[PDB]
Amino acid sequence: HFQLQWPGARGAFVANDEVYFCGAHNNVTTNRTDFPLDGSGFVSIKSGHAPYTVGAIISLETDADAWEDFKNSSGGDQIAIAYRQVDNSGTYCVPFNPSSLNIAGIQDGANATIQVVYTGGDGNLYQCADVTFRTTVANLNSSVCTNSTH
Ligand SMILES: *[C@@H]1O[C@H](CO)[C@@H](O)[C@H](O)[C@H]1NC(C)=O
Ligand SMILES: *[C@@H]1O[C@H](CO)[C@@H](O)[C@H](O)[C@H]1NC(C)=O
Ligand SMILES: *[C@@H]1O[C@H](CO)[C@@H](O)[C@H](O)[C@H]1NC(C)=O
Ligand SMILES: *[C@@H]1O[C@H](CO)[C@@H](O)[C@H](O)[C@H]1NC(C)=O
Ligand SMILES: [Cu+2]
Repeated sequence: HFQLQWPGARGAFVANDEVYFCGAHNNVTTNRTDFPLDGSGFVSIKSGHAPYTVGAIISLETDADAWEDFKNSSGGDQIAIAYRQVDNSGTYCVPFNPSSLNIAGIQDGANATIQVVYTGGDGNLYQCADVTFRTTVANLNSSVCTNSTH
């Protein structure tokens, strides 16, 4: 199982609810995190076990409350973060530059939902972060952006 460190999840982490869409927080929230476009962006999670595979899909819908909001115009998932296998438990953090994606809608002031997709042997698990993309974000704390190793 995993928890978003940053940007923060829509709602409280409930382990048994991670099998549901957006961790059973299906409705979009208004308390969005500001997320920088200038390349200082990241996504940090915490996993209780390894190995696991993890990636992320994205919606540019303000009201992201269904799977279909995370599909592109050809009907596949809008992959914001490529799937990869992670071999260490604890913290795992990937740089994320929304600018790099091949999607109209990604600009300063734009709303999005990042849904992390995880499989570590105990289900297909999900958590969602509601963000607003900004040109820059000052005082963006990066301490949580480490990779634990053994
Ligand atoms: C947004 O507010 C909800 C409801 O109180 C809370 O559960 C969640 O942690 C908040 N999200 C962030 C990113 O602060
Ligand atoms: C972005 O989301 C906020 C809620 O936090 C909302 O007030 C605003 O209208 C949204 N932007 C658009 C263009 O829908
Ligand atoms: C939609 O996303 C899928 C990956 O899930 C990809 O095969 C397809 O090229 C994408 N469509 C685009 C980029 O318009
Ligand atoms: C964590 O590992 C991934 C590759 O698995 C890498 O992209 C990322 O930069 C690493 N994070 C840090 C903070 O080193
Ligand atoms: Cu688990």
